Amino acid sequence: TFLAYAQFNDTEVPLIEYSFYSDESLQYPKTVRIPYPKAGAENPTVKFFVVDTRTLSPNASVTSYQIVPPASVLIGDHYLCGVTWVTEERI
Amino acid sequence: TFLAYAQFNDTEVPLIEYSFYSDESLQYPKTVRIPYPKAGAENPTVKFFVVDTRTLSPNASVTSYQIVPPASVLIGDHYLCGVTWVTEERISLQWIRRAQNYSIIDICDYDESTGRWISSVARQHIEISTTGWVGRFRPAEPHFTSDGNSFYKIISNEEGYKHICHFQTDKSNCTFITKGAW
Ligand SMILES: *[C@@H]1O[C@H](CO)[C@@H](O[C@@H]2O[C@H](CO)[C@@H](O)[C@H](O)[C@H]2NC(C)=O)[C@H](O)[C@H]1NC(C)=O
Ligand SMILES: *[C@@H]1O[C@H](CO)[C@@H](O)[C@H](O)[C@H]1NC(C)=O
Ligand SMILES: *[C@@H]1O[C@H](CO)[C@@H](O)[C@H](O)[C@H]1NC(C)=O
Ligand SMILES: *[C@@H]1O[C@H](CO)[C@@H](O)[C@H](O)[C@H]1NC(C)=O
Ligand SMILES: *[C@@H]1O[C@H](CO)[C@@H](O)[C@H](O)[C@H]1NC(C)=O
Repeated sequence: TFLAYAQFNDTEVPLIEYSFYSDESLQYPKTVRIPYPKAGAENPTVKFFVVDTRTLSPNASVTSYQIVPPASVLIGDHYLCGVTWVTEERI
Repeated sequence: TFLAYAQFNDTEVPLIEYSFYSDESLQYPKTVRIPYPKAGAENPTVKFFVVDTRTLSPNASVTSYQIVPPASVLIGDHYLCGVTWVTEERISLQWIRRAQNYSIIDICDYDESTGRWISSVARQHIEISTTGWVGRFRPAEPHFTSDGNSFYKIISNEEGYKHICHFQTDKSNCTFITKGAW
Protein backbone atom coordinates (compact mmCIF):
# COMPACT_ATOMS: atom_id res chain seq x y z
CA THR A 1 0.00 0.00 0.00
CA PHE A 2 2.73 2.40 1.08
CA LEU A 3 6.25 3.19 -0.06
CA ALA A 4 8.42 4.83 2.61
CA TYR A 5 11.63 6.57 1.67
CA ALA A 6 14.35 8.79 3.01
CA GLN A 7 15.75 11.96 1.43
CA PHE A 8 19.26 13.04 2.28
CA ASN A 9 20.43 16.61 1.86
CA ASP A 10 24.16 17.14 1.50
CA THR A 11 24.08 20.85 0.63
CA GLU A 12 26.35 21.97 3.47
CA VAL A 13 28.62 18.90 3.64
CA PRO A 14 32.20 19.62 2.59
CA LEU A 15 33.59 17.81 -0.40
CA ILE A 16 36.54 15.47 -0.31
CA GLU A 17 38.31 15.78 -3.66
CA TYR A 18 40.93 13.51 -5.20
CA SER A 19 42.38 12.76 -8.61
CA PHE A 20 41.22 9.74 -10.63
CA TYR A 21 43.59 9.01 -13.51
CA SER A 22 41.47 6.57 -15.51
CA ASP A 23 42.63 4.75 -18.61
CA GLU A 24 46.08 5.69 -19.85
CA SER A 25 44.39 7.36 -22.83
CA LEU A 26 42.84 10.10 -20.62
CA GLN A 27 45.03 13.15 -21.14
CA TYR A 28 43.89 15.09 -18.07
CA PRO A 29 43.13 13.43 -14.70
CA LYS A 30 39.63 13.94 -13.41
CA THR A 31 38.82 15.12 -9.92
CA VAL A 32 36.30 13.03 -8.00
CA ARG A 33 34.25 15.08 -5.53
CA ILE A 34 32.09 13.48 -2.84
CA PRO A 35 30.10 15.14 -0.03
CA TYR A 36 31.88 13.51 2.91
CA PRO A 37 31.67 14.88 6.48
CA LYS A 38 34.93 14.50 8.41
CA ALA A 39 34.93 14.58 12.23
CA GLY A 40 33.01 17.61 13.48
CA ALA A 41 31.95 18.82 10.05
CA GLU A 42 28.51 19.81 8.81
CA ASN A 43 26.47 16.58 8.28
CA PRO A 44 23.78 15.60 5.81
CA THR A 45 20.23 16.23 7.03
CA VAL A 46 17.43 13.75 6.49
CA LYS A 47 13.68 13.70 5.96
CA PHE A 48 11.41 10.66 6.00
CA PHE A 49 8.30 10.20 3.91
CA VAL A 50 5.50 7.69 3.46
CA VAL A 51 3.90 7.63 0.03
CA ASP A 52 0.42 6.21 -0.42
CA THR A 53 0.82 4.38 -3.73
CA ARG A 54 -2.92 3.73 -4.15
CA THR A 55 -3.46 7.15 -5.74
CA LEU A 56 -0.49 7.14 -8.09
CA SER A 57 -1.78 8.01 -11.58
CA PRO A 58 -0.41 10.08 -14.46
CA ASN A 59 -2.68 13.02 -13.66
CA ALA A 60 -2.70 12.75 -9.88
CA SER A 61 -0.39 14.43 -7.39
CA VAL A 62 1.69 12.22 -5.08
CA THR A 63 -0.01 11.64 -1.71
CA SER A 64 2.84 11.67 0.86
CA TYR A 65 3.25 12.33 4.56
CA GLN A 66 6.44 13.49 6.27
CA ILE A 67 7.23 11.79 9.57
CA VAL A 68 9.50 13.85 11.78
CA PRO A 69 11.63 12.54 14.65
CA PRO A 70 10.57 12.84 18.34
CA ALA A 71 11.32 16.18 19.99
CA SER A 72 14.24 14.68 21.96
CA VAL A 73 16.09 13.97 18.72
CA LEU A 74 14.69 16.78 16.55
CA ILE A 75 16.45 19.14 18.98
CA GLY A 76 19.89 18.84 17.43
CA ASP A 77 21.81 16.96 14.76
CA HIS A 78 20.59 13.39 14.35
CA TYR A 79 20.47 10.38 12.04
CA LEU A 80 17.73 8.06 10.89
CA CYS A 81 19.23 4.64 11.59
CA GLY A 82 16.42 2.17 11.09
CA VAL A 83 13.06 1.52 9.49
CA THR A 84 10.74 -1.41 10.20
CA TRP A 85 7.30 -1.95 8.75
CA VAL A 86 5.13 -3.53 11.47
CA THR A 87 1.73 -3.86 9.77
CA GLU A 88 0.10 -2.05 6.84
CA GLU A 89 -0.87 0.71 9.23
CA ARG A 90 2.09 0.81 11.58
CA ILE A 91 5.71 1.73 10.97
CA THR B 1 -14.83 16.63 1.16
CA PHE B 2 -13.39 17.97 -2.09
CA LEU B 3 -12.38 21.43 -3.27
CA ALA B 4 -12.30 21.80 -7.05
CA TYR B 5 -10.40 24.70 -8.64
CA ALA B 6 -9.11 25.88 -11.99
CA GLN B 7 -5.60 27.16 -12.64
CA PHE B 8 -5.10 29.68 -15.42
CA ASN B 9 -1.76 30.05 -17.15
CA ASP B 10 -1.30 33.37 -19.02
CA THR B 11 2.42 32.89 -19.79
CA GLU B 12 2.07 33.33 -23.54
CA VAL B 13 -0.80 35.84 -23.58
CA PRO B 14 0.32 39.27 -24.83
CA LEU B 15 -0.11 42.21 -22.48
CA ILE B 16 -2.30 45.23 -23.14
CA GLU B 17 -0.52 48.20 -21.59
CA TYR B 18 -1.92 51.68 -20.90
CA SER B 19 -1.11 54.63 -18.66
CA PHE B 20 -2.86 55.14 -15.33
CA TYR B 21 -2.36 58.65 -13.99
CA SER B 22 -3.56 58.26 -10.41
CA ASP B 23 -3.77 61.11 -7.92
CA GLU B 24 -2.46 64.51 -9.07
CA SER B 25 0.44 64.03 -6.64
CA LEU B 26 1.92 61.07 -8.59
CA GLN B 27 4.82 62.62 -10.51
CA TYR B 28 5.20 59.83 -13.14
CA PRO B 29 2.23 57.93 -14.57
CA LYS B 30 2.07 54.17 -14.00
CA THR B 31 1.81 51.67 -16.84
CA VAL B 32 -0.88 49.01 -16.24
CA ARG B 33 -0.15 45.64 -17.84
CA ILE B 34 -2.77 42.91 -18.21
CA PRO B 35 -2.49 39.57 -20.05
CA TYR B 36 -5.32 40.13 -22.53
CA PRO B 37 -5.72 37.96 -25.65
CA LYS B 38 -7.03 39.97 -28.60
CA ALA B 39 -8.71 38.21 -31.55
CA GLY B 40 -6.53 35.37 -32.81
CA ALA B 41 -3.83 35.84 -30.15
CA GLU B 42 -2.37 33.20 -27.84
CA ASN B 43 -4.97 32.34 -25.17
CA PRO B 44 -4.56 31.40 -21.52
CA THR B 45 -4.51 27.64 -20.89
CA VAL B 46 -6.52 25.99 -18.12
CA LYS B 47 -6.12 22.98 -15.79
CA PHE B 48 -8.92 21.72 -13.56
CA PHE B 49 -8.12 19.95 -10.29
CA VAL B 50 -10.11 18.28 -7.56
CA VAL B 51 -8.43 18.39 -4.13
CA ASP B 52 -9.25 15.83 -1.44
CA THR B 53 -9.27 18.04 1.66
CA ARG B 54 -9.37 15.11 4.06
CA THR B 55 -5.58 14.71 3.90
CA LEU B 56 -4.68 18.39 4.30
CA SER B 57 -2.03 18.60 7.00
CA PRO B 58 1.10 20.72 7.47
CA ASN B 59 3.36 17.67 7.04
CA ALA B 60 1.38 16.18 4.14
CA SER B 61 1.47 16.91 0.44
CA VAL B 62 -1.77 17.86 -1.28
CA THR B 63 -3.87 15.06 -2.71
CA SER B 64 -5.31 16.18 -6.00
CA TYR B 65 -6.36 14.89 -9.37
CA GLN B 66 -6.39 16.81 -12.64
CA ILE B 67 -9.43 16.15 -14.82
CA VAL B 68 -8.78 16.80 -18.51
CA PRO B 69 -11.40 17.53 -21.14
CA PRO B 70 -12.61 14.74 -23.44
CA ALA B 71 -10.42 13.94 -26.46
CA SER B 72 -12.61 15.84 -28.94
CA VAL B 73 -11.86 19.07 -27.02
CA LEU B 74 -8.41 18.28 -25.55
CA ILE B 75 -7.35 18.14 -29.21
CA GLY B 76 -6.99 21.91 -29.57
CA ASP B 77 -7.36 25.23 -27.78
CA HIS B 78 -10.34 25.12 -25.48
CA TYR B 79 -12.01 26.76 -22.49
CA LEU B 80 -13.48 25.33 -19.29
CA CYS B 81 -16.91 26.95 -19.07
CA GLY B 82 -18.90 25.24 -16.37
CA VAL B 83 -18.49 23.19 -13.22
CA THR B 84 -21.41 21.59 -11.42
CA TRP B 85 -21.13 19.31 -8.40
CA VAL B 86 -23.71 16.52 -8.73
CA THR B 87 -23.08 14.45 -5.58
CA GLU B 88 -20.05 14.06 -3.32
CA GLU B 89 -18.64 11.60 -5.81
CA ARG B 90 -19.84 12.93 -9.15
CA ILE B 91 -18.90 16.22 -10.80
CA SER B 92 -20.04 17.67 -14.12
CA LEU B 93 -17.52 19.66 -16.19
CA GLN B 94 -18.56 21.61 -19.29
CA TRP B 95 -15.85 22.36 -21.86
CA ILE B 96 -15.96 24.17 -25.15
CA ARG B 97 -13.59 24.38 -28.09
CA ARG B 98 -12.03 27.76 -28.77
CA ALA B 99 -14.28 28.07 -31.86
CA GLN B 100 -17.21 27.90 -29.40
CA ASN B 101 -19.58 25.98 -31.68
CA TYR B 102 -18.85 22.65 -29.99
CA SER B 103 -19.18 21.99 -26.26
CA ILE B 104 -19.26 18.82 -24.20
CA ILE B 105 -20.41 17.93 -20.69
CA ASP B 106 -18.19 15.32 -19.01
CA ILE B 107 -19.58 13.64 -15.90
CA CYS B 108 -16.78 12.16 -13.85
CA ASP B 109 -17.12 9.69 -11.01
CA TYR B 110 -14.80 9.43 -8.04
CA ASP B 111 -13.06 6.03 -7.81
CA GLU B 112 -12.70 5.34 -4.11
CA SER B 113 -9.83 2.88 -4.55
CA THR B 114 -7.49 5.21 -6.50
CA GLY B 115 -8.81 8.71 -5.78
CA ARG B 116 -9.16 9.30 -9.54
CA TRP B 117 -12.15 11.01 -11.15
CA ILE B 118 -13.22 8.87 -14.07
CA SER B 119 -14.97 9.89 -17.23
CA SER B 120 -16.79 7.59 -19.64
CA VAL B 121 -18.08 8.11 -23.14
CA ALA B 122 -21.55 7.09 -21.97
CA ARG B 123 -21.57 10.01 -19.55
CA GLN B 124 -20.54 12.63 -22.13
CA HIS B 125 -23.04 14.98 -23.78
CA ILE B 126 -22.21 17.01 -26.84
CA GLU B 127 -23.83 20.26 -27.92
CA ILE B 128 -23.02 21.85 -31.27
CA SER B 129 -24.10 24.73 -33.43
CA THR B 130 -23.73 24.61 -37.22
CA THR B 131 -25.20 28.07 -37.72
CA GLY B 132 -23.63 29.99 -34.87
CA TRP B 133 -22.25 29.50 -31.37
CA VAL B 134 -23.42 27.32 -28.49
CA GLY B 135 -25.78 28.96 -25.99
CA ARG B 136 -26.57 32.61 -25.49
CA PHE B 137 -23.14 33.78 -24.29
CA ARG B 138 -21.97 30.33 -23.21
CA PRO B 139 -23.68 26.97 -23.04
CA ALA B 140 -26.51 26.72 -20.51
CA GLU B 141 -25.71 24.88 -17.26
CA PRO B 142 -27.05 21.37 -16.48
CA HIS B 143 -29.39 21.02 -13.47
CA PHE B 144 -29.08 17.58 -11.91
CA THR B 145 -31.56 15.57 -9.89
CA SER B 146 -30.65 14.80 -6.25
CA ASP B 147 -29.48 11.31 -7.27
CA GLY B 148 -27.52 12.65 -10.23
CA ASN B 149 -28.94 10.04 -12.61
CA SER B 150 -30.43 12.66 -14.94
CA PHE B 151 -30.38 16.42 -15.55
CA TYR B 152 -32.29 19.17 -17.29
CA LYS B 153 -30.69 21.73 -19.53
CA ILE B 154 -31.70 24.46 -21.94
CA ILE B 155 -30.65 23.77 -25.52
CA SER B 156 -31.84 24.91 -28.97
CA ASN B 157 -35.05 23.33 -30.39
CA GLU B 158 -35.30 21.73 -33.84
CA GLU B 159 -36.96 25.10 -34.53
CA GLY B 160 -34.10 27.13 -33.08
CA TYR B 161 -35.84 28.03 -29.81
CA LYS B 162 -34.10 27.48 -26.45
CA HIS B 163 -36.06 24.97 -24.40
CA ILE B 164 -35.56 22.62 -21.50
CA CYS B 165 -34.37 19.12 -22.46
CA HIS B 166 -34.28 16.15 -20.05
CA PHE B 167 -31.12 14.06 -20.23
CA GLN B 168 -30.25 10.71 -18.73
CA THR B 169 -26.76 11.00 -17.30
CA ASP B 170 -25.63 7.93 -19.23
CA LYS B 171 -27.74 8.27 -22.41
CA SER B 172 -27.13 10.56 -25.41
CA ASN B 173 -30.71 11.36 -26.45
CA CYS B 174 -32.71 13.88 -24.47
CA THR B 175 -36.39 14.70 -24.38
CA PHE B 176 -37.72 18.24 -24.57
CA ILE B 177 -40.12 19.14 -21.80
CA THR B 178 -41.04 22.62 -23.08
CA LYS B 179 -41.67 23.85 -26.62
CA GLY B 180 -42.98 26.83 -28.56
CA ALA B 181 -42.09 30.03 -30.37
CA TRP B 182 -40.65 31.54 -27.17
C1 LIG C 1 2.49 27.77 -17.88
O1 LIG C 1 2.58 27.58 -19.29
C2 LIG C 1 3.92 27.69 -19.78
C3 LIG C 1 3.83 27.48 -21.28
O2 LIG C 1 3.26 28.62 -21.92
C4 LIG C 1 4.83 26.65 -19.11
O3 LIG C 1 6.19 26.88 -19.53
C5 LIG C 1 6.86 25.77 -20.04
O4 LIG C 1 7.35 25.00 -18.92
C6 LIG C 1 8.07 23.81 -19.33
C7 LIG C 1 8.44 23.07 -18.07
O5 LIG C 1 9.07 23.93 -17.13
C8 LIG C 1 9.29 24.20 -20.16
O6 LIG C 1 9.97 23.03 -20.60
C9 LIG C 1 8.85 25.03 -21.37
O7 LIG C 1 9.99 25.48 -22.09
C10 LIG C 1 8.03 26.24 -20.90
N1 LIG C 1 7.53 26.97 -22.06
C11 LIG C 1 7.60 28.29 -22.08
C12 LIG C 1 7.16 28.98 -23.37
O8 LIG C 1 8.00 28.96 -21.13
C13 LIG C 1 4.73 26.71 -17.59
O9 LIG C 1 5.44 25.62 -17.00
C14 LIG C 1 3.27 26.66 -17.14
N2 LIG C 1 3.22 26.88 -15.71
C15 LIG C 1 2.46 26.11 -14.92
C16 LIG C 1 2.69 26.25 -13.42
O10 LIG C 1 1.59 25.34 -15.35
C1 LIG D 1 18.75 21.18 1.42
O1 LIG D 1 19.29 21.89 2.55
C2 LIG D 1 19.55 23.28 2.27
C3 LIG D 1 20.14 23.88 3.54
O2 LIG D 1 21.39 23.28 3.87
C4 LIG D 1 18.24 24.00 1.88
O3 LIG D 1 18.52 25.35 1.52
C5 LIG D 1 17.55 23.27 0.71
O4 LIG D 1 16.25 23.80 0.51
C6 LIG D 1 17.41 21.77 1.01
N1 LIG D 1 16.91 21.09 -0.17
C7 LIG D 1 15.84 20.30 -0.09
C8 LIG D 1 15.20 19.82 -1.38
O5 LIG D 1 15.36 19.95 1.00
C1 LIG E 1 -3.85 12.85 -18.31
O1 LIG E 1 -3.77 14.16 -18.90
C2 LIG E 1 -3.30 14.12 -20.27
C3 LIG E 1 -3.24 15.56 -20.76
O2 LIG E 1 -2.41 16.36 -19.92
C4 LIG E 1 -4.23 13.25 -21.15
O3 LIG E 1 -3.63 13.08 -22.44
C5 LIG E 1 -4.49 11.87 -20.52
O4 LIG E 1 -5.56 11.23 -21.21
C6 LIG E 1 -4.87 12.00 -19.04
N1 LIG E 1 -4.91 10.69 -18.42
C7 LIG E 1 -6.06 10.06 -18.19
C8 LIG E 1 -6.04 8.54 -18.32
O5 LIG E 1 -7.11 10.65 -17.91
C1 LIG F 1 4.42 17.98 11.79
O1 LIG F 1 5.72 18.57 11.67
C2 LIG F 1 6.02 19.45 12.78
C3 LIG F 1 7.38 20.07 12.51
O2 LIG F 1 7.67 21.12 13.42
C4 LIG F 1 6.00 18.67 14.10
O3 LIG F 1 6.16 19.57 15.18
C5 LIG F 1 4.68 17.92 14.28
O4 LIG F 1 4.78 17.07 15.41
C6 LIG F 1 4.36 17.09 13.03
N1 LIG F 1 3.03 16.51 13.14
C7 LIG F 1 2.85 15.39 13.84
C8 LIG F 1 2.33 15.54 15.26
O5 LIG F 1 3.09 14.27 13.38
C1 LIG G 1 -16.96 25.61 -35.91
O1 LIG G 1 -16.31 26.80 -36.39
C2 LIG G 1 -15.06 26.53 -37.08
C3 LIG G 1 -14.52 27.86 -37.54
O2 LIG G 1 -13.61 28.40 -36.59
C4 LIG G 1 -15.29 25.59 -38.28
O3 LIG G 1 -14.03 25.17 -38.80
C5 LIG G 1 -16.10 24.36 -37.91
O4 LIG G 1 -16.49 23.68 -39.10
C6 LIG G 1 -17.35 24.74 -37.12
N1 LIG G 1 -18.04 23.54 -36.68
C7 LIG G 1 -19.37 23.46 -36.75
C8 LIG G 1 -20.01 22.27 -36.05
O5 LIG G 1 -20.07 24.28 -37.35
